[PDB]
Amino acid sequence: PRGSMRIGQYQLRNRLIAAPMAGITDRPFRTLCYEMGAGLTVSEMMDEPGIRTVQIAGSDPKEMADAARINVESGAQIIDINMGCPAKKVNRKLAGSALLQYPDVVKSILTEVVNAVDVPVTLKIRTGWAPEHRNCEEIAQLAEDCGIQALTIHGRTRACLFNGEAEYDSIRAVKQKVSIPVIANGDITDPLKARAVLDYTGADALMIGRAAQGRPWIFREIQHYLDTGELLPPLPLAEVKRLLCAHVRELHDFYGPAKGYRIARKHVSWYLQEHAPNDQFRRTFNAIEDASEQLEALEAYFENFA
Ligand SMILES: Cc1cc2nc3c(=O)[nH]c(=O)nc-3n(C[C@H](O)[C@H](O)[C@H](O)COP(=O)(O)O)c2cc1C
Repeated sequence: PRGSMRIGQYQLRNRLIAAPMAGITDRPFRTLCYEMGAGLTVSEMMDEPGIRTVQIAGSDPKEMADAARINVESGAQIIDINMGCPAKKVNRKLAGSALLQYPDVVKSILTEVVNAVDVPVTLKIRTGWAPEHRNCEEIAQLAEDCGIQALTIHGRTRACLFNGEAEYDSIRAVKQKVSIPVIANGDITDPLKARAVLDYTGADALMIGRAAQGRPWIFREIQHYLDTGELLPPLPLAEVKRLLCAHVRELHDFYGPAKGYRIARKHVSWYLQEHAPNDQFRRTFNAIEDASEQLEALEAYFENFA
């Protein structure tokens, strides 16, 4: 790392960011990601792990600037701007990558949010609105001019949704044009892909989303390879059990055993969706309606491999 990764005055411990994911990234999950190797975790706008990064979404420059102010007063150290989501509505208005079609609304939101807070302001985007409309370099150059201190690019256009494959050509081109740190994002699913994307794009950091849902330990696995060129062995079934059971217990404190078992069901189904999707345990665990039974059924499944 050439002097590590830095967002303003903040130097990150590593070049691995846990992607913001509305509904998924709760305080328990983000904390688990950070404990598992994430250099930074991003949360939703209205006592967190590492540097407190809160992402704001919306379409009105003034409303955006207020959300930035309210969340900094609430403890946010870094404010991020969502200009990436492909079907995001905020206060009934089209936000996210919808904003990428209009560089004038982009210019206005970035200017207003940057001069509202005395905190580093970052931007999360997409290639453009459609494959014919990739304005990636334009939006990156403008973000830098508005005072943005880091830029994340998911390698898909708004139209792409979650289809096909992410591309790193746009990311590579932006990094060569812009002076601010660029974060590569989209389909970074293992350490080898991560190294390949970092090498091709020349990016300052990597952002991983969906691959952390059923494998939160992927952050240390990717960091280890980037650092040493050596792979960490797969986490044995006993260590997985310890981590998943310590997490479901934490999900029974936060929100209580009433709403908790419902969340622990979500977070366990992500692990199950990745390590055993067409399984007998998946259907039976989702049927459970008691918090103590969930922990009992969880250690029952992991003991069959012992
Ligand atoms: C369920 C879900 C929720 C998401 N929510 C947000 C969000 O609130 N803000 C945002 O910028 N991106 C959001 N994303 C985009 C992720 O950051 C996205 O997965 C990442 O940008 C690229 O894909 P990856 O998971 O392969 O890294 C979301 C994605 C998913 C699948």
